[PDB]
Amino acid sequence: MDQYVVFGNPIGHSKSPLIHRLFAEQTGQDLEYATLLAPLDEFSDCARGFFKQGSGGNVTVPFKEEAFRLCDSLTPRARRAGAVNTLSKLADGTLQGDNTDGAGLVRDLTVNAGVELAGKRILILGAGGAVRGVLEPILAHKPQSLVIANRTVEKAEQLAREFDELGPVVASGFAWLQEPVDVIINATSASLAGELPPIADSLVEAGRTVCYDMMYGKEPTPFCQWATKLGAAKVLDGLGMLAEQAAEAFFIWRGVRPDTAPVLAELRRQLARG
Repeated sequence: MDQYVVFGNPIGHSKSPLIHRLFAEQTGQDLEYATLLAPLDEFSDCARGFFKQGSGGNVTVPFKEEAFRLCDSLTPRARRAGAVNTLSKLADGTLQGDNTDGAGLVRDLTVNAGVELAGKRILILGAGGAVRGVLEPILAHKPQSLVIANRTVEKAEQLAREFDELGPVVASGFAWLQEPVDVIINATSASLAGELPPIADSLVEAGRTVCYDMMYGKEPTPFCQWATKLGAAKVLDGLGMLAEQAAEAFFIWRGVRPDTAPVLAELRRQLARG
């Protein structure tokens, strides 16, 4: 039977085994999915050990960059992302890395939440691997503009440089942002601890601007609270992205697309329990 894991640390409370087990039941796939705790400094060793017999695995933060360096081959979107969240063993025994995070984000935004991206003004906050992993699929939807803003503008400038040829992406310091936009995407890890950037209230036009946090928790994130208080038209966290990036990985592995809606329904029911 084919074996899959989620690599992580800590990984005890992972939702991924439930998610992929439900996918597998839905789509009649004969596989097992478990957690694999990797010591924070021994990820590559753990992955090599697993892939002696294993078929694939998801890779969680903080291991996505190391996974990018470990792979024998990379998909084009993983190459552009500089980060791998999905590992697959090929028939010749080599290890291939993909990145489904961007696909998951844009699918959740456009299909699940019905948010239009084409012709719109998009702002993304941050400039790490989280941003690099989603720029390409956002630009593929042909926005009017995609602004990257970050604490240190040089990191944003470097990202804009890498994706310049793919669309109207530009970097900006926060001091220049004031006009409302259509969509604000938060990609800053530090924001969970309250380090929000110095963004103006005016970026949110009440009843128009959509705010999407790539982060999620049981409770609304600081960014989500900020957006809600300003009357954003829709306020979302990263739960749908989690489900959709997983579904995309499942498809990469198995060649069938599972239905995420009843899986998200179960995840939300469990969150409601609290």
